[PDB]
Parts: sequence; C-alpha cells; structure tokens
Amino acid sequence: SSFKAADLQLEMTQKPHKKPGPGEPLVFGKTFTDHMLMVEWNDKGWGQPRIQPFQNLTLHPASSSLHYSLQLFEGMKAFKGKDQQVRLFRPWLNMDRMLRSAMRLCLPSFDKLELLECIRRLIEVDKDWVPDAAGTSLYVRPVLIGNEPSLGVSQPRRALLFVILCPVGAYFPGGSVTPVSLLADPAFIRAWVGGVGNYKLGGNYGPTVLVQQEALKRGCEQVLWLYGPDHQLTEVGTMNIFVYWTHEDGVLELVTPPLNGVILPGVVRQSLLDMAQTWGEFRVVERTITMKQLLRALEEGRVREVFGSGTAAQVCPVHRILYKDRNLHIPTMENGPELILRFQKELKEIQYGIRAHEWMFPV
Amino acid sequence: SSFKAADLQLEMTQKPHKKPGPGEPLVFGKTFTDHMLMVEWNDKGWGQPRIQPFQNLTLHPASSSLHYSLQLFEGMKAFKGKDQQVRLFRPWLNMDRMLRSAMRLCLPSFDKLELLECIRRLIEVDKDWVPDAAGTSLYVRPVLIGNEPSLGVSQPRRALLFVILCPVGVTPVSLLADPAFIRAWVGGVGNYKLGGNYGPTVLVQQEALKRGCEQVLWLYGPDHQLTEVGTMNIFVYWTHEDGVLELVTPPLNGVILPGVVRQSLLDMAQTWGEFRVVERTITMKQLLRALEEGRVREVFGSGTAAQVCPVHRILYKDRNLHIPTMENGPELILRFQKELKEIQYGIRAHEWMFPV
Ligand SMILES: *Cc1c(COP(=O)(O)O)cnc(C)c1O
Ligand SMILES: *Cc1c(COP(=O)(O)O)cnc(C)c1O
Repeated sequence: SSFKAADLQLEMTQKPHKKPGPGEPLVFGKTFTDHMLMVEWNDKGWGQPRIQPFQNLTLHPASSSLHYSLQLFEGMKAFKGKDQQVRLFRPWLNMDRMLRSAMRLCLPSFDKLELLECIRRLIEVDKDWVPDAAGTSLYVRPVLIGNEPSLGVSQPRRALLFVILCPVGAYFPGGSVTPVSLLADPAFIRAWVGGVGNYKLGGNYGPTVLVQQEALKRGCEQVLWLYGPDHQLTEVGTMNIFVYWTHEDGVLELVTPPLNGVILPGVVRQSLLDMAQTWGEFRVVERTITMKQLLRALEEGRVREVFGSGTAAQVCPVHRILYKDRNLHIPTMENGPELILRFQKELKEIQYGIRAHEWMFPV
Repeated sequence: SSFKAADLQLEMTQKPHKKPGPGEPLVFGKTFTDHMLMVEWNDKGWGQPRIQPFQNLTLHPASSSLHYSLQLFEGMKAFKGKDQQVRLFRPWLNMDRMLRSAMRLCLPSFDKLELLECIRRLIEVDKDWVPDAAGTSLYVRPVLIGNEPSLGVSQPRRALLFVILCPVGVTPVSLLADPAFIRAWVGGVGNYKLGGNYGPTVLVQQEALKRGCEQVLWLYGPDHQLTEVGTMNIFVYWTHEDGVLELVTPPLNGVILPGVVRQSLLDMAQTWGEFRVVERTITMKQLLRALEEGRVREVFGSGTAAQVCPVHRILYKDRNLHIPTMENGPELILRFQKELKEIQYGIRAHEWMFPV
C-alpha cells in the first residue's frame, strides 16, 4: 500500500531563511526553500509522509543510491500569478513519469495522486517563496532513491522519497528570446535502444558533464545528441528537439523525434504537440529527423525554426550547429522566431493564470 | 594538488562492534568494519584524509551524487594468510581504474599511491576483521561522489571520497542472453566503474530469474557479441575455427569493463604458453557453431567477488545451449583457481601482492 496525504505530519522551521527578494538574481537550483517533503519505505511498507525543515539527509555509507545509482528525479514548475495564486503545470504527467522511472529501477510504487497532494501541501507551506516577477517560478524537485545498506546489486528493501523546492529566475531575463549553438559530434552517445534514456534517472546525466565541457571549449552552449549510423537528432542538452519546416512533400509541418526509446517523453514536448494539434494550422508529426535531412532542408531553404523544449527553458531557439567541423546556420531568429514566440506567449498565459486551463493545478 | 597520507588524521573507535564468525555465513557486502576513510574536496583543494569510526554520511539533499549520479566506485580484495599477514590483490590497477572513472565524471584528481597508502593504513587499523578461513577475504570498497548543493548539471565544486570494508565469504551458473537488454554502448561509459551502469541492471537480473536463469549474458551489436556476464568479464576456452586451442575474451573497445581478474587470467595464461591467449570479439553465431561441432571446453566469468565462475547453460532466442564446462573438468577453471589462491594467500610469493 501507498503513503496517504491524510497521514501527513507537519514540522515547521524554527529558523526561517532570508528570502532573496525582487531584483536579486536567482541562479537555477542554488537557492532552497524552508521546508522539504520526506517519506521513508522499508519492509513493512511506506511510513507517514512528513513536511520537515530543510535539512541534510543521513545515509548509511553503503546506501545503494550512492553505489549503484538507484536514483530518479522529476522536475516541474509552480507559477505565481499577479494576484498571488500559485499553480502547478500538468503535474499529473510528472507523477506518471516518476512512477515509470520507479518501476524501471525496482524502487517502490506509490499512489500518484497522494504524492501530488503531498507536494501541493509542501508548496502551500512555502508559498511565499514562489516569486512573481516576469518569467520566474518555483522549481519542484521530487526524488526517489534506493537506501539499502548493502553492496549487493539488487532490489532495495529500503527507500527514501524526498521533495525540495527552488525559486528560479527567468530563463530569458528581460523578455527577449536568445538562441543556443550546438555541438553535433557522433562520438558522444546519450542513450541506446534497449537502454534507459527514456527515463529520468540520475545515471543518464553524470556522463554528460564532460561532453558539455567539450561543447563549451568548441564555442557551443549545448550538445546535440546524435544516434545511429544515420545520425538521428534526439535531444538538445536536456531538452527535446523540434524542427519547424516545409517537408520534402511540400507540406508545412512541426516535427519531433518519436518515443522509440532514446527520447525522454517531456511534459513540455507533449504540451507543444497538443497545442499545435489544437490550432490545426499545420501538420504535427512524430518522426525521425536525421542530419542529412536537416542539411538538405537547410540548403533548400525549407527550415524555418529549430528549438528545444523543457521545464527550465520552456522553448529554446537554436541558430547554429557545429557538425563535421562546419558551421550550419539555422535561420530561427530571422524567422521571428514566430512559432517559438507564439508557444512562449500561450504557455505564459496558461501558466500565470491569464487563461483558464485544465492543465493548471491550483495550490 | 592531492591529499597526502602523511597528513592522515587518526580517530580510533571507542565502543567497537561485534565481529562475525562461521556461526552465521554472511551475505556479500552486508557486514561492515569498525572504521572508514573519509576525504573531502572543495574548489580550493583536498582536505585532510581521515580514518574515523564507521558512521553515516551527512549530505545536502541537492547533492549531485543523488540527482545526476556523480558517483563511482571500486572493488578489490585483501587476503589473510596462515601467518596472519594481510595482502591486497593488484591494487595499483584498481587505483588506475578509479582515477580514469573520476576524469570521466569530471570529479577531482588524486594521487593514486597516496590513496593506496591511506587504504593500507585503514586495513591495518581494521586488520582483525580480515578472515583467514578458506575462500574468505576482506572486500574493499572505495567510492568518490560529487557533492555540490546545486541542481545544475555541471562539474562539482565539492566532492567526497570514502572507503568502507566488508568481510566476505565450484557451482556453475545459467545465463539469459536476450538482445533486448543493452548494458553499454560504444561511445558510452560501460568501460568505467560508475554507479550509473548498475542500477538499470536490477530489473534485467529479475527478468533472468523469472526465465529460470541465474545471471545475465550481456549482448551487444547486430551480430550479438558476448560482452559481460552479470558484473563479470567473459572467457571462452575452445578450439577456434582455425583449429587452434585458445582462450579468448572480448577486447577493450568501450563496452567492456577492464577487470583486474580479467587482466590477471590473461597474464597467467600467457606466461604458461600452452595455448593461444587473445582479446577478440566473440559472437553468438561463433559460439553456436562451436557448440554443435563440440569445440567448446569451458566458458566462465571473472571478477573480484566470484573470482572464476563456471557457466553450464545459456538461454538464447528461446533455445537452451548446454555449455560442457563441468564435463571438461573444469580443467582450466580449477587451474586458475589453484594458482590465484596460491598467490592470494601467500603460499607462493608474488609481485602482484601488496603487503598491508
Ligand atoms: C527533463 C528532460 C526533458 C524535458 O522534459 P520536460 O518534462 O519537458 O521538462 C527532455 N529531455 C531530457 C533528456 C530531459 O532530461
Ligand atoms: C567489477 C566488474 C568486472 C570485473 O572487474 P574486477 O576488477 O576483475 O573485479 C567486470 N565487469 C563489470 C561490468 C564489472 O562491474
């Protein structure tokens, strides 16, 4: 059986931390709120969920979370409207994804709606920490880790679920959208079919640090993850990739790679697909995109916009790709970027409550 | 630049724990020793290395070790002979591998010989925990984790290196060879002992058990290359297609973890000079043909925990493949086990052993 939100214990902080305040820079994931959610799992099942003061974790040196990466995480945002109302963006999908990640690592199952209610209560306690300035939000970070005090590679008989919160600034401060340049080198592979790249597991990220540093040395901001001998475009850093172009059959379309096992099923990715399909102005498809297809479309002037999608960036433009020592210029910014700006505006209006929408979950 | 063993902080335990005996045969890595090594790193450099009592770690909930798997480990054994002398098996190779793993994850550099001396001093302190019975030893587990209190995916500005010790204690195994499960890929990180390569294997091992097998035979590529057996390297002893008797193991092209036992078996077999010893790709097609022609003598896995482990069956594409390992002695396996034990327990003096 799962832990219940009705069994939630609340321990308030005796020493509250000084809040950043409007005007001061909010660097991504470095500032933390006053409280955290904590739920323990053992042989007898789940314990009662607790909202306790922000504090360090006490782990046994042999904890399987530190030796065999029995760890997963989620990432979603809570937004504060001008009237101080806080709302979460499609959290049910993050709960769905978190459970799939738990099953892949043989970690304990939980009830998705009970966890969501526990998270709603946590954000409610720390509601004053959610910033209200343009483009700002509260990043919610749920984590489930194996906590077995054994060096055997096996299913944990002990686990720990915790949630921490971070007030974060605008990804594009000032409102102006800025593009990223990408390094596309086939020597670096993020995931493989039959692997775990389609799950938000800690293991998929650590190996990317060295690759990102190589991208920075070569003058690029992020990595374009290529897959297969045909160099299929999969991800842009930790974002899903979208290409807005006129296809080889002459039809205007928005394309993104299909969920074949090497793509992480993003919540923003699904939201852009749902939004574009509702408009019905162009074809919306999930199909494999190769470097040779992109190269042919660029020389024929068929590419309008290329972008990445994700919780941190929302919609991020791509203007340059460094491939085979040659610089490929993508006319994303010269085209507005019309579609990116339209997606950003509509997401902003839904997120900050300007538009009523079923996608938003009130806190 | 690096932490020094000369700068070692010693904090001996008060109120020690009860040492186990053969009254209850212990499970692998569940019983721990009295002390542990601990070294902290920050952007200004390494702190003082400490031998302190076995205690819990205190980590910030945003520690990069827990979110982005900035973690690596090592595994080596210490053996106690009849004259009570404790010796480590080729630890210099484990230190080489650990530093390579560290660089791959953008974790801090350290001097390999300074860490080895700190580990020697730690085992020296907990010397009475190392058992002397047949087939028993002390498993040494060094770990290096990222410890930056940031949710940004970046090079950690804080790290933690710790070492814990475990007193630990031939039957063949059956393997599941399903191409649907991939452990590692060329261009990936399967050739490094990173925590991230192990968590995803738990469900695959459960699938092996569900299908009646004991371990997983990891296949790679369109030609179904045999890469690893569980957390062990794979060896095949056969008469190859050219009619020559040989011992083969997959090469270090990126999908194979460079095992210390693997290297030791290759070195030992090369020194004898009785048959051909090579590093070459082994495919399921080659194995199937060799089994039908009666050319396979023995197949086994190698690693610190299991040492030399016989394989008697492989379940591939819903077909059972009997490997005649046990019906061929197992001559080579027994010879490897005998010679390793002689070197390990100090019956025969060798340069491979590091005295504690
Ligand atoms: C987190 C992530 C995404 C985007 O997911 P969102 O749910 O949209 O935040 C895409 N790709 C990778 C590799 C990711 O880790
Ligand atoms: C640890 C390990 C080995 C064996 O290495 P040894 O140094 O010989 O202990 C082989 N393969 C994998 C996947 C391993 O994790």
